[PDB]
Amino acid sequence: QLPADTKDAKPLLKEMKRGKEFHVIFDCSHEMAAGILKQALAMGMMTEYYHYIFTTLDLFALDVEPYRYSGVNMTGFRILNTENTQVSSIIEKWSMERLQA
Amino acid sequence: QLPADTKDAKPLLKEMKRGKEFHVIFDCSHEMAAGILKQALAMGMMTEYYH
Ligand SMILES: *[C@@H]1O[C@H](CO)[C@@H](O)[C@H](O)[C@H]1NC(C)=O
Repeated sequence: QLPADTKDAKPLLKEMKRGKEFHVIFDCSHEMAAGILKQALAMGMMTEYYHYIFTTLDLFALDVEPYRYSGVNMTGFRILNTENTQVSSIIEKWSMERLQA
Repeated sequence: QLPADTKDAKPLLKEMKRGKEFHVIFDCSHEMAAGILKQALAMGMMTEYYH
């Protein structure tokens, strides 16, 4: 269980490092998933060894640019059918309609 | 050698990962030192294995 006081998984992540649990399922929200990923990066928990799965259905929203070259074989799940052209067009319509982000 | 005309050592670090070189002795000004360390962190080449 991630600490409920704040999204600072420093002790829990260090415990995983001590336990050497490589394959690590998650069950989070993409907002908290981003923080967990960033804190994992600061511990070197994001290399060619670890292998995650995010139950979050918003994995594609993650800014994976700082992690794309890391070599982690991350996984996830996407239900938003963004591959379709109509869905994609509605996506840009949403992006332009959202004046404040 | 860190490529000249730029500071993006990305291919060098990737080759190091292919080369499995776990020990490194950099030699550069502190600005280039910070740059190369950040780029190494990008590839995740910065864990307790390396030195
Ligand atoms: C790539 O993913 C496989 C599982 O499909 C995993 O066993 C392997 O360690 C991964 N390679 C990495 C993370 O470099």
